[PDB]
Amino acid sequence: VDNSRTRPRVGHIQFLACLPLYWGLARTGTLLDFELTKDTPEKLSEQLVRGDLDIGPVTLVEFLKNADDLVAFPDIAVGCDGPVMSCVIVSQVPLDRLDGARVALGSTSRTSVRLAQLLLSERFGVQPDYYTCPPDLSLMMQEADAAVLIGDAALRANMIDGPRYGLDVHDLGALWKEWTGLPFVFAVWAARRDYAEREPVITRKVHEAFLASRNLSLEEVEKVAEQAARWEAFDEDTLAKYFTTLDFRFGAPQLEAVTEFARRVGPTTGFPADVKVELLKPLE
Amino acid sequence: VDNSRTRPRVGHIQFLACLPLYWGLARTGTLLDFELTKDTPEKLSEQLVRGDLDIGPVTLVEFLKNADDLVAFPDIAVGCDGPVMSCVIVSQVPLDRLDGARVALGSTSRTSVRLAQLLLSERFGVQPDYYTCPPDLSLMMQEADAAVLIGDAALRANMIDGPRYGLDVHDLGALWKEWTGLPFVFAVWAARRDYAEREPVITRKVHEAFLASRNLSLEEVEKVAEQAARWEAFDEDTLAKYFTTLDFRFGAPQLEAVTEFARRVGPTTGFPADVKVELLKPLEHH
Ligand SMILES: C=C(O[C@@H]1C=C(C(=O)O)C=C[C@H]1O)C(=O)O
Ligand SMILES: C=C(O[C@@H]1C=C(C(=O)O)C=C[C@H]1O)C(=O)O
Repeated sequence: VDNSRTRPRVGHIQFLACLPLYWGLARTGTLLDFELTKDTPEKLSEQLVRGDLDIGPVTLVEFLKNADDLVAFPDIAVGCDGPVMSCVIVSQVPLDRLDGARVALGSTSRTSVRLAQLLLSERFGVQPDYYTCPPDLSLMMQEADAAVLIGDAALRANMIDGPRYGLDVHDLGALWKEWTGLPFVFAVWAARRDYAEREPVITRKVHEAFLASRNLSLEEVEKVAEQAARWEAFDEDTLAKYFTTLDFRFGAPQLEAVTEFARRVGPTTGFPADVKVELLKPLE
Repeated sequence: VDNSRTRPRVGHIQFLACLPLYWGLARTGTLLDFELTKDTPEKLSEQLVRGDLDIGPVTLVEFLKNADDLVAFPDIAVGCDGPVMSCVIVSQVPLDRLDGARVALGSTSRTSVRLAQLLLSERFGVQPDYYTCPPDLSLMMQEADAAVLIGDAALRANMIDGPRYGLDVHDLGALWKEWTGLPFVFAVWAARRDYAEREPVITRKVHEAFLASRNLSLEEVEKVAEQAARWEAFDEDTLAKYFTTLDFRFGAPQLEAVTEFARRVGPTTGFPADVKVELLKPLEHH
């Protein structure tokens, strides 16, 4: 019987937001210590929660709903301080005209949808008739007055589709910053608690490899954008701006934002307003 | 509509035999120009043939059965010149006692099983009662006199299980070399013909990236083995020996071996004995 140690099963978001990180994981050879799974953020969160992955990215709302069973990695996340560029509301009308109007939500999102609902309700005071559908701006603009998008589709609406067709594109990160002054965190990295307790060293090494790969990707952001631009409708300058506008930090100022967002949406989303976020503790 | 160009869909064998190549694809950043799929060699061959992949590894028999629709990459393959270490016959008896005996074959193989049958029949003159079962050396040795294994399971039988339990392990690469003097090629890399003709430059760039990634993996074989040993029952020295015993070349001497193997098995395996292997042509420069 082969009872040798097994690589951690690690998730990775397929969107452009984590393409630089994938570059870093490959350049550092870290990928060869992982058994990697690429998918959308809602699927990767489902897999980690049910046990098909050991470590991976988790959209913030789903982490908070499972905070007792997950331990978040410090100092890396998918966030913003101001505009995030790839989490948007695309609207054919001013936001204050969306009361009772139909608004399409993308099923790939869990956190951005709730943030958009929080802003429209508590900041702008409109209660749209929401419905969820696959991310497809052209279809959404035919059936609804506004749509919430994330990932490459939102980035495409922001940088290309919106300007071409004269559609308003509201940046969810900017709207939150205007409303609260705070940065925002859309996804964190976490280990299953049972895996973190069974394999403390592998969990710590995976954490440190993510930080090393993240740091390298920010040093080589221009290389990453030049290569990625060859496969996208976005050009090199647009990708480099996107990669540098994203905020991958996860320290005290970012946890402050998570705390307040959880407090405002918890009682209407399925977790306590004062939910505890457990961070992976470093070695003494 | 997003009509931008799309990355080639590229397969990659999950076995240890192609782990150094995976290291090179990652270190060179080539992976970020691929949409990669990792799987077993028989699944990756099915996907490429049916159109779920554009470029990828193909076990030799399946390539030969689809040679009209595939274009093989020159100068890279999975092969040997002598022992391959990870394609074996594990037997409790001398091979010449296998006539009418039970021999278990692993369904993960297409080329190694036919090579083992060719050797047992045409070199040793025995006609075993073959049957297929999942790769499980302990189970196979309980129900049969011999078993054919590939991949990590065969390497495990060769380096660990065989010596521990006193079982003979015959290297299919060595047996072929003894019989013919020739090296052997178990798998090649190929593009779908329709993809190669639709995207000639992406195809060429994928080919060149594989050669660059292969070259780097042989330069850094010790690094690769040291890292991989932490996740395997094999130690660093065993993996480094394995990675350097494998032969990743695919030039004239290796095509000579493919030609002769195809001639001996073609008419009983599903392709002409003189099947034509089309290689990706290099660009002429004026
Ligand atoms: C920055 C982004 O935020 C995303 C928003 C998420 C959500 O709303 O559930 C999930 C993953 C994040 O990557 C993006 O998708 O580009
Ligand atoms: C070198 C090897 O040869 C393998 C043999 C093949 C087959 O028999 O179908 C397929 C892929 C090769 O990787 C190995 O198993 O490691």
